[PDB]
Amino acid sequence: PKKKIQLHAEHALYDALMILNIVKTNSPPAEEKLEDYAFNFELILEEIARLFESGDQKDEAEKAKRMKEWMKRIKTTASEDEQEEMANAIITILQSWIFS
Repeated sequence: PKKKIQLHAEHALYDALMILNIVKTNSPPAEEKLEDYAFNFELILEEIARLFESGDQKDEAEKAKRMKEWMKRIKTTASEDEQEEMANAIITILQSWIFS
């Protein structure tokens, strides 16, 4: 399922990057879209976790579950600094899945 995971990770990275751009900007309309990007991201990461679970990469599946919880923090409670830190952590992991 590596090819499937790579494709899901690319689309999840698109969501995460748009969210990071929203976090770093003060745009009244762009704050409404953050929840939509976040929910889409959570759906993708749940599927990535299952694909890892279907294989023998339990640690990677646990990473995917945590990233889903981080995005829940990003879209609800988190401060701008906390949002960016979690967004960057997410982006780093997705890049590792995409390029290796």
